[PDB]
Amino acid sequence: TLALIESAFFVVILINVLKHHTFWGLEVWKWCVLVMVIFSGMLVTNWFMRLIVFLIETNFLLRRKVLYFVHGLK
Repeated sequence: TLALIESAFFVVILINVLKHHTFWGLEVWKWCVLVMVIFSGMLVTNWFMRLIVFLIETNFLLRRKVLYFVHGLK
């Protein structure tokens, strides 16, 4: 799907001469890294949320209301 293609592209995306290039008065490598981080922020947040949900499931907490609120506000 569209999400899978974006995730694969981000994974694929993730040399002194190459980094020496300057764009708009800034390092080309730094700009590319920032762009990749911005693009993959959604995937990183989704992975973190999944990990948190998995940890909570294995946790000793058993409050249905608290669990429901956490699921809603995740």
